[PDB]
Parts: sequence; C-alpha cells; structure tokens
Amino acid sequence: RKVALVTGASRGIGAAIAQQLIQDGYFVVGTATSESGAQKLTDSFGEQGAGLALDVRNLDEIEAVVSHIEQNYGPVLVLVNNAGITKDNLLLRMSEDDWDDILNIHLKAVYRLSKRVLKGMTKARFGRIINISSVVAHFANPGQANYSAAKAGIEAFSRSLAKEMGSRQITVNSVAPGFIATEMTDALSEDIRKKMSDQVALNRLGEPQDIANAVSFLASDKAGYITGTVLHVNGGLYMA
Amino acid sequence: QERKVALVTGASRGIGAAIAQQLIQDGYFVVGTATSESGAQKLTDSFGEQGAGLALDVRNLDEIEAVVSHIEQNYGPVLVLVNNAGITKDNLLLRMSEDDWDDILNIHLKAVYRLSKRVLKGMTKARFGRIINISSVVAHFANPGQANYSAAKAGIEAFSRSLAKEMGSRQITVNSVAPGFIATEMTDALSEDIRKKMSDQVALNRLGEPQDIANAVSFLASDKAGYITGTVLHVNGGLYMA
Amino acid sequence: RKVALVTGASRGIGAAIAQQLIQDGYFVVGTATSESGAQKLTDSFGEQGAGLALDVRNLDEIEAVVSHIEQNYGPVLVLVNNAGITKDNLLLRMSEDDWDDILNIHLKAVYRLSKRVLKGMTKARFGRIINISSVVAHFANPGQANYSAAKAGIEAFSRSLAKEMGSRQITVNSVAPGFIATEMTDALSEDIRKKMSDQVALNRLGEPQDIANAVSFLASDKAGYITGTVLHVNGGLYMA
Amino acid sequence: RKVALVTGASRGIGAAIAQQLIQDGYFVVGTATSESGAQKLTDSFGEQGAGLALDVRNLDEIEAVVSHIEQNYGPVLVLVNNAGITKDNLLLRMSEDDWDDILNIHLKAVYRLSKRVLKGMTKARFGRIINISSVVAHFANPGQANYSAAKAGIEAFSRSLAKEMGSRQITVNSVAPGFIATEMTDALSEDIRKKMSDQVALNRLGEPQDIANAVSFLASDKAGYITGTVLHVNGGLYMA
Repeated sequence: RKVALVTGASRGIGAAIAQQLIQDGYFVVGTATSESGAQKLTDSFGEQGAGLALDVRNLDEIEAVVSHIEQNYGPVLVLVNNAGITKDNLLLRMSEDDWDDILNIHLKAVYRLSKRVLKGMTKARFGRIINISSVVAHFANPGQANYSAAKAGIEAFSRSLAKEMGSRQITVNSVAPGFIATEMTDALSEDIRKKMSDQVALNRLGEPQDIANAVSFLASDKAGYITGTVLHVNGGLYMA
Repeated sequence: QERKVALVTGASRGIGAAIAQQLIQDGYFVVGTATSESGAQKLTDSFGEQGAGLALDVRNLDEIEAVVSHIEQNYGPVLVLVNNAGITKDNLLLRMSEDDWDDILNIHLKAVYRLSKRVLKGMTKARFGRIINISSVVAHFANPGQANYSAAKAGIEAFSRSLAKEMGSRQITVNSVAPGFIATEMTDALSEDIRKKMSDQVALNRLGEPQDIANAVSFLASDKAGYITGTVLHVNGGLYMA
Repeated sequence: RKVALVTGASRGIGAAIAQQLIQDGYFVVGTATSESGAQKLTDSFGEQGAGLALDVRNLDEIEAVVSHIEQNYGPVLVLVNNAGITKDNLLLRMSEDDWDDILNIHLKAVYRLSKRVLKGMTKARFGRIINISSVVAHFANPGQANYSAAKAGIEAFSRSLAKEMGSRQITVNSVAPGFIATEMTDALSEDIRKKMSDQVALNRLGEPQDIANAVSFLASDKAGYITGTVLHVNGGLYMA
Repeated sequence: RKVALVTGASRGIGAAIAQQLIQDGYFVVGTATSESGAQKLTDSFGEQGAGLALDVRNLDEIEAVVSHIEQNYGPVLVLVNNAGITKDNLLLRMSEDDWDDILNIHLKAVYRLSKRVLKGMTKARFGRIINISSVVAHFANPGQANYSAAKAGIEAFSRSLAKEMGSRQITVNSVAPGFIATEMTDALSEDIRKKMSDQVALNRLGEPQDIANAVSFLASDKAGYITGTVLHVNGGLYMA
C-alpha cells in the first residue's frame, strides 16, 4: 500500500480526508497535536494507518516524523498539508505573533513538508502533494490578512513546485474550501450561520466529506493530468 | 429508462466519446449526439441498453428543442448535460471572416445558452442537476489566431457562473472543464516536431488523453462534487496554472 | 493630432472618456445612436472632434464611419469600444433576441471595429484599443448571463488580439467598471443604491470620470508596456 | 507637500518611482540599505525629498524611520513597498534561510510598514499603499517558490487591507512588473535576454520608468476609485 501523510487528521476536514484515503486504498499516517491525539488516530485507523504527534511549526519534528514513516511504512507518496488555525484581527490589532504563527503553521509547514517528501516521490516517479488552501486567498475579508496571505502564498508555492516536479509526473495542487460546517460553526448562532449560507449559491454550508472527496479525486489516477491548479469547493461562494 | 439521463453533445469520438462511455460506466443512461444520422446510429450501436444516439446540429434551435423533447418523451428528463464542442476556425484577426466569427460563437457559446435553458425545467423539478461545459485552456492562455474560439469559451465560463448563481438554491451545479493539449486523431496527424513543441509547454511533458477529460466530467457529474459549482476545472498538465 | 474613436459618447462614461481624450490632445470622433445625437457631439467637441451617427450592430455603418474618419481626419489610432445596454433576465425568461442583441452590441462590435482599425494602426507603428468591459465578467450575479458572457468574451478577444499585434507596439486592453453613478442610478431608490455602495470597499458609487481617467492612462505613453490586461475600476467591489 | 515613502529607492524601479513622485508633487523620502546610500538619495532629491537608511528586515528600524519622517516632514500618505532581492533555488536546494529571508524582506516588510502608516492616513482621510509585486506571483517558474509565495502573499494582504481601509478612502494596490531591464539584466548575455523578450508580446524588456508610470497613476487622483487590484506591467508576458 502506498503511504499518505495527512497533517491535522484528528477532526473535521483532516479526519474526513484521512478516512477517505484509507477507503481509497492508501496506508494513511495522520498527525495530531499531542500523543493522546495520535493514539486516538492509531486506534481509529487500525491495520490501515498510524497516528503520530506533530507540531508543524517544528522543523526537527517534521523531519523526525517523515523519517519515522520512511523507516516503518514506506516513502510518503501522497502528502496532504491540512491546517485550519486562525488568528484574525484588523491590521492594527494584528500582532507580530499573530502574523508569524499563522504564516509558520500554514505556509512554512507546506514549504518544509513538501521539501522533505520530494526524494521519495522522485524515486517512485509518482507523487501527489495536495495543499488545503481557502476561499479566503481569493475572496477578501477584513481581519484575515495573515490567513489570506498564507493561503495565497501556498497556492503560488504549489505552482512553482508543480513546474519543478512535473517532468517526474508528481502533481502539486491545492483544494480551497469555502464555508464548511465544523464543531465550531455548530457552536455559532443560527443567525450568524445563516448569514454565511446566504452568500453560498447552493444556500448551505459544506461538509468535511466534500473536501475529502476533492482530495481523494486529486490523489487518484483520475487526476493524473491535473497539476498546479486550485480546486474550489465552496458551493458557489466564490466563482473563478 | 429508470437510470438518470445524461445528454452528451458531440459524442462520436475523442473527448465526447470518452465522456459518454465513462458516464455509462458511472450508471447514467447516456444520449450522445452526432452530426448525422449514420453517426447517431453508430452511437446507438455502441451504447446498447445503456444509451441512445441522436443526430443534432447544435447551431439549430429547432433541432435542439426536438432532441430534448424526444429524450423527455422516451427516456426521462435530462439531468446531466455535457456541452461538448471542439470545432475551430482559427485566423489572425485581419483574415477572420464574419462567418468564421459567427459560426464558432454559435456552435460553442450559443449552443450552451440554448441547451442549458432547455434542460432547466426538468432539473428544477428533480431538484438535482449537473450542467458541465467543455471550455478550453485557450479562454485563459492567449495565443494569436484564436480570438473567436477564446471569446466563445470565456463567454461559456462567465455564462456558467451566472447560471450557477441562478440555480444554486435548487442544488443544480453548473461547471466548466477546460482541457489543455489533448491527443486526438488530429494531433496524431501532426508532425512529431509540432507535437513536441506542444508537450514541451506542458509541465507533465506530454499531451493528455480524452479519458483525462472524461475523468474530470465524471467527477463533477457525481455525488463527489455536490458542493462544487460555478468553477473551472483545469485539466491541462500544468500548461496553464491558476 | 492623432484621431481617437469613442463609441457611445453621448453621456455617462462615453462622454467623460471623449472629453478626457480631447484634454489629452487627441482629435476625438464620438458616436451617437442618431443624427441629432451626433450633431450634439459635434457642437460639444468643436475644433477638437466630430460627432457621427453609428448603430454598432451594423457592419455597413461601422465600415462607412471608419472610412469617413480616414477620409476626413486621419487613421483611427485610439479605439474605445464603449457599450452599456443591458437586457437582463433569469435564463428561463431570456429570449433569443435578448441574448443575440447583447452579444452583437457588445462583443461582435468589438470584433468588427477592432478588425477595421488594424491597418492604420499597423501602418503607424502605434495603436491603442481599449474595450469597456465590466466587473460582471468576473463577479457573477443572476440574470446577467448574456452581458457577462459578452464582456468576458471581449476580455478574451483582447488577449488574443494583444498577442497578434504586440510586435508592432499596438496595445489592446480592457477597463472593467464597477458600480458607476449614471442618470439611471440617480433614478433608483436611495435604498437600492445603498445596497450597491455597501458592497464597495470605498463605500460609494464611482463616477464616469473615474473610468475616463483609466482610459486616458491606457491611451497615453505612460501605459506603453501594458497590453492584454483588464484594469479594474470598481472601488474594491471585486478584487483580483 | 504630501509625504511619500519609497523603500529601496537607490536604483532601478525604486529610483524611477521616487523621481516620478517628486515630479508629481510629493515630498519623497527614499530609503537605502546604508548611510552612504541614503546620503546619495538626499543629494539627488534636494529640497523635494530626503534619504534615510533602512533595513526592512528590522522592525525597530521601520519604527524609527517612520517616526523620524513624522517628526520632521509630515505623515506618510503614500507608501511604496519596493523590494527586488531574490534567493532562487529548486526546492531541495532552498534553505531555511533562503525561504525566511525572502519572506521577511518582501512580505513581512509590507505587513510592518503598512501597519505603521495606517494612523496618519486614517487621520488625513487620504492614503495610497502601493506594493511592488511581480509577474511571478501568477506566472509560475521553477526555482522561485519563495519569491512567488511572498509576492502572492503581498497581493492577498493588499486585498484584505483594502477592505479594511476602504471606507476611509485609503486605497491599497499592487503593481506587478514583468521582465524589466536593470543593471542586472544588462549584465546577462544577449542570448539569455533574447529568451526573455521572446516571451513578451511587445517583444522587449520593460524599463523602470514603465513601473514608475504605473505607480504614479495609482498614487494620483486619477486612480481614486481603484483599490485592491493588481496592475500588471509586463508587456503581455502574462495576461489576466
């Protein structure tokens, strides 16, 4: 079984992606922010995956995790960079930390993990790098300058890497979710959530499985001629 | 008869044929259209139990209405519509005639307007629908001599966004698939050298295949793409990245 | 004194463009839909322009008008294709004539007039084709499928023609207005117009002079290295 | 006079921008990487500007420079963020420092300087933030993942900030140069430079003045209804 690495697989979009790639036939290593989180992933995946703890802000941990996968399971041939943490603020309340942490978790992590898996994909002459971006990289809102800059940077990074790796048949793409229902949108008010769905042409929030379906498509042999693109999964919230 | 009905225009060969065969594999009853009766019979022969062939000149409103009415009477409402046209009439602007302009805009863009309009009722009633328009990399990646084809394909993509907004509340999705350089009977006929200059522009360093486009259409037509609408799915091997 | 042709120059954006290009030093031929309209343009422009009647749906009139300009004033070296007529309708209610007329007035006219001025620009080693597009070619809303398709077609047409004419230093660009105040938006309600400006980051409708400023920039020697682009003038209604 | 701050004004695009804004009537503070560089700027600008040394990687220096301008000349009402340094490499050879330094010089500097000038623009009910991006944020090439990600991040940052500041009539835009002739491209071979111009529809490299013209347009009252956009100045190298 080819190995897929899905960061942030504990819940929501990351969990749905990891479960779908298992259904597709991959051996899935999912990462969590803690050891207890990783054990819960290990329990859930059984025979067909493994859970590992990973702080994606940490280069040493990134390297230790990929080395561990290589030693125990095989080369990482599908990499899904999945982060959703936000630190929103209007610009003159947006601190240095709020800026730096979001750029590090989202964009620097994509640079570091993509770099680290290139060797094994190159040797296999097969690879899928699939980056979770956001509608926000294209549909501007106040208070999200750091998240928006990080996600747009990810999409541009992906285009340049797609050009570098294309001749060896490795594809590099992004999936850009719109408003996806999560445990915290469940926590929002009824009214705030309606204000969200009224902007969506399909008139509803999406589900984590919608994003997992798009990632599964790109990771499969049905998408072997797609590289350097953004796959928008937002119900018509943003159309391009 | 009891499967959902898909209508694929221009299904005789290449991308259209691959789309029609893939949607049959997916479980749709596929009506494919050809430019002549003998072409339609060959589609009928190929599809058997799981589709039908009909002759259709997509420049003709009367034929568009007769074909969809025939499908409604004999098979069911059109719930997946794939608008597929590939004819070109390239020329630098100084040599591009009124006919060269009008015919390309009519075959590509007007046909999308007419056929989309005609299937809206049945999709609305079913509260399910997929309209999938075959666009082109050329709507975004400019090159000389294609002003009519490029304008038509870009118009299709903008049309699709408008219609996606109109139909979204009824869960009908409207999307485009934009092929890059796809190998066809006609690129097979080109020289070795001309075809190399094509693939050297592609990041994956090869021409695509009709099945690559069929795979993308199949994805969008499925329940795996129910939250995707108003988008362009680029299938060009990195020839154009957006 | 170089000749500029501005279609639909009677009022609004077209009038502001024509007056600005006169200030810039061009001899401006403006067109109107009737002879009395053309005479009003002639009166307004005086020494520095002329008014002509032109139905842009008519190839014979397009040819007669450009030939008349060539015979009496000089080659058309700046062409501004300006049309604003709409025939909005949900697709259900959008007739063949509503579709055909909008595509003919907006997109076919750009094809016909651009084709007709190429010779003189080619011979002069200088040219500006500036097409008035719209935010609507990019920012989708229901009921405008014909207008949106026509404007997007214009932008794609312009890219192809920019590639064809670039070696001879002729530039081909589009200007895409957002919500611009007109006699027609003056007539709307107070509430409807507020519902427009609240979507604009600058929190106001634009003015015809804003579009004239953008056209003037592109028509000048300050924009000689800009071709095949869309210049968005929408106050942040749409950002790309 | 209103004060404009142009970073990296010693040569090339930055120098042309600074000289053009002086011609437009601004008092221009230009920055250089050293004190001797700043003195040269002071000598060149005379009565109509000043030179200051600034390492844009340094928050303390950014704060000291803007405070110095506020104390001696007036509020910064036009900010031009101009950086061109590259640290290209295929991803396996792209070090942590190559990534971090480019993201800091280009994108973090835009965040820090934009944040620092917001107060004075807000108080004046007038402002222009103009960020020098690049064609590379859109036209992917191998070996530039860091530069491309930084420039795309700048464009997304600008859209978010344009939404935030729009009601106060402050505009935030980017100018994206293509292949512009520099001291650097003068040094390239004849053949390599031809490889560049053959990709340009206008069949030539641009000049620093072409970028200065675009910045001058956006900084003027001729562009008061343009915000959150990218102005592409690339001769048709990339068309959108």
